[PDB]
Amino acid sequence: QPVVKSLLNSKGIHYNQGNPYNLLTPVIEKVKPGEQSFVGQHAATGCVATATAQIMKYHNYPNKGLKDYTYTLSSNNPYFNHPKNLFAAISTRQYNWNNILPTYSGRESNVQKMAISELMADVGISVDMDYGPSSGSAGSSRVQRALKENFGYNQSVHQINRSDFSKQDWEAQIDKELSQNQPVYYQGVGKVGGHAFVIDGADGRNFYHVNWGWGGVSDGFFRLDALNPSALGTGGGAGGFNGYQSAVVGIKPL
Ligand SMILES: N#CCNC(=O)OCc1ccccc1
Repeated sequence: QPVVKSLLNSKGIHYNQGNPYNLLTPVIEKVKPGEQSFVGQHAATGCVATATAQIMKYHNYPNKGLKDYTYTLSSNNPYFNHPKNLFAAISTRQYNWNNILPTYSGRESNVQKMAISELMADVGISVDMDYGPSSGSAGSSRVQRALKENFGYNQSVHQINRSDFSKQDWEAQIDKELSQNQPVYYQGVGKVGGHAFVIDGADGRNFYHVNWGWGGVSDGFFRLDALNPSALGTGGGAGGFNGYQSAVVGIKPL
């Protein structure tokens, strides 16, 4: 395994799911029965959107969006009145990557905050985000489609599933991406839920650098069969995103 220092860290890229990343997600409309109110707050961007947006920032691509996207929220979503349709005019977008900064500390201009919030909202919509205080998407299968069809990334973009490869061949594909300076979209499920994140480095001893999309919290080196960030888990136990794993590789503009 080649040594590759964190690609996202090298470019200062650290996104999150709350403010100021979520200033253009849908505003929560309803209180879920038995839950405290999030009414009037913007929905989380979604880990799938945050992971994808960080990779998009790494490439500062696209210059221009290719195709709009529209979808309808599930009617069992308790945070919105139904039916609820969402729309992103991605075909009209000219993303200014000067204004979409690598990270946000709060002191940025409203133009800079709106720039990342627009990208976040576009990406979330393109992957049919189930918006809420937390926001969920199917992930990989929608991400690979969105990157090519809506945002114009190269046809090299595709999903790979962990179950389709030996451990060696799986990690070899991740290694190849990193060797070509291409961060990898990655997701998995376990006993602390499902999550999407970015693989962007390797330390030569079969650990990979992970950017979890929580603004930096828990970022570090992990084995791909022990993707277990300590930021999660109440009670003091173990848990990680080690099942139903998939990735989106070949992410590049040209
Ligand atoms: N944020 C948040 C919610 N999580 C999420 O959307 O994860 C996507 C996901 C789908 C299928 C398998 C593993 C992760």
